[PDB]
Amino acid sequence: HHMTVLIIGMGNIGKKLVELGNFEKIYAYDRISKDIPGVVRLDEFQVPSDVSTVVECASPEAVKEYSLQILKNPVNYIIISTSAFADEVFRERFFSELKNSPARVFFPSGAIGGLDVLSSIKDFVKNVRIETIKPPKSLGLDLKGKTVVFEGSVEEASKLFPRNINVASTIGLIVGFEKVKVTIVADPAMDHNIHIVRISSAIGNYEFKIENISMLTVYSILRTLRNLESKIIFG
Amino acid sequence: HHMTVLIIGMGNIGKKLVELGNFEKIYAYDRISKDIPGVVRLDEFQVPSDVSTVVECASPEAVKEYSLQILKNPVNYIIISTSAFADEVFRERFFSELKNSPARVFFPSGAIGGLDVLSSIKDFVKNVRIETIKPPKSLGLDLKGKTVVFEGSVEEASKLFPRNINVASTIGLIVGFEKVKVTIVADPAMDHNIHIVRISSAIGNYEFKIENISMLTVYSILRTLRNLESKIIFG
Ligand SMILES: NC(=O)c1ccc[n+]([C@@H]2O[C@H](COP(=O)([O-])OP(=O)(O)OC[C@H]3O[C@@H](n4cnc5c(N)ncnc54)[C@H](O)[C@@H]3O)[C@@H](O)[C@H]2O)c1
Ligand SMILES: NC(=O)c1ccc[n+]([C@@H]2O[C@H](COP(=O)([O-])OP(=O)(O)OC[C@H]3O[C@@H](n4cnc5c(N)ncnc54)[C@H](O)[C@@H]3O)[C@@H](O)[C@H]2O)c1
Repeated sequence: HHMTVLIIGMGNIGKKLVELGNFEKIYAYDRISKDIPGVVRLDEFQVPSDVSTVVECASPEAVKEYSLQILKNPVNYIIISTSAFADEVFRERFFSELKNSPARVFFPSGAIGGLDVLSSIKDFVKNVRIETIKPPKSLGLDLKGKTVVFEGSVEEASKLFPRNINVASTIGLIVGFEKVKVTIVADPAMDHNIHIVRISSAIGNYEFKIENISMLTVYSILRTLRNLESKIIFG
Repeated sequence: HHMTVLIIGMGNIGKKLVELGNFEKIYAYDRISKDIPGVVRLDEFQVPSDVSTVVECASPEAVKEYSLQILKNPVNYIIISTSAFADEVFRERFFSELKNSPARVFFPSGAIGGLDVLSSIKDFVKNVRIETIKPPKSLGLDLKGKTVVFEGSVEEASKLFPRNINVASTIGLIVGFEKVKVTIVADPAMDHNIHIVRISSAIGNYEFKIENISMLTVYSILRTLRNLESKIIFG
């Protein structure tokens, strides 16, 4: 129940965070007009001086909008709309500011896993291929067989699928965007989405298959928060 | 080059740590008589007052021997010989002391990955099955086909294979040892060792396949160390 936090975005993830997390005080900023529950609803975006951690779970646009200011504060800054970093200009600017920042940035693994291994051997990574397999229905397609609907860079995928591509962008932040190839497949035999991350490196080869039933992302954030003060740290 | 550290065990991992890491001062404790290089060779185990982090890369026995004392110090304590925790008595004692400890314990993923996901959804995990597939040669066997050489609990495997079983013990620490089933297979079609971790949970199902070419463990430790002071944290 310890810290005071600021949560940007009170949507699916944000409400679940307030619901599950234990905070002494919660500031929240979200353009929406929903009636606030257990949060201090800010009208103007700002970073109250008693905030120790800022959590973004709003959108890539939000990351570009408030990051400049947030980084000026001595806070832990957790980001999940990482697709924003597929933008070279913004990416360059963000980390430029960070070097001069009193803040600390956390990129939880979110909807995928294996990022403990990836960040450990990042310099030796030759390439990472990430494949997302989805039910055709989710794409509004009727197919008799699996079909590739996209293959290319993270930047290109983020443009065509403004929704997804966050997981690939985080991987991009870790190993370098030029080493990540994204493939999106519509498969009629699939009931739900699957993410397969294949890593080739000079240290070894790794494959992480993720089949979620985004509940995982919420718990990913809660763990990052829990780890801020925990005496037992895994991964 | 910042911190002063104590490294327990100057074997394969320990020497690589001193070789790759950048430390201002290194204390080292290892029963061996090798001629020390860039380290202050301690004759009596102790935790110098200027040590900020203690790294164990010696043995499970070492974990049981020095943990009591180490936990009395305000240091980051990184452990990799986790098979020691397969011992209920020791496990109970260790974490009992920790609650009253000024220290912080880190369990890097070591030779495997996906522990970011696992620790995030630990409470929802139904079971974890870890399979280690090895070349028969490594077991001194001549086989015409794949053969199971062991199947059971982490505690049982650690007894029969005093060597391995660390990865399974870390997973055990995360989800509870009763939920981990270990299978060791000797396969004549395999050139090297492979680890396949399959997780079934109420949040989703995950599979992490690790095929290392333990270089990964060294880098796993270095990342934990780097993360102690880094402004950019992944996983
Ligand atoms: N890294 C990952 O693996 C991962 C996983 C799931 C979701 N995400 C991302 O996290 C974000 C939140 O996800 P969600 O499912 O909770 O979304 P949602 O649409 O349900 O909720 C987002 C909320 O953010 C608010 N918002 C958007 N832009 C804002 C801005 N510029 N300023 C203030 N408030 C703003 C919206 O009004 C909305 O209420 C999305 O960008 C999504 O793509 C990342
Ligand atoms: N968690 C993982 O995934 C993982 C991966 C690889 C190795 N390990 C473990 O890490 C440890 C070190 O591995 P290694 O390959 O470097 O081993 P190694 O045998 O090459 O070196 C270990 C060193 O520890 C010293 N040592 C042993 N017990 C000691 C004690 N009680 N007090 C002081 N010094 C002691 C030895 O004399 C030796 O020089 C082992 O227990 C190993 O099983 C864990």
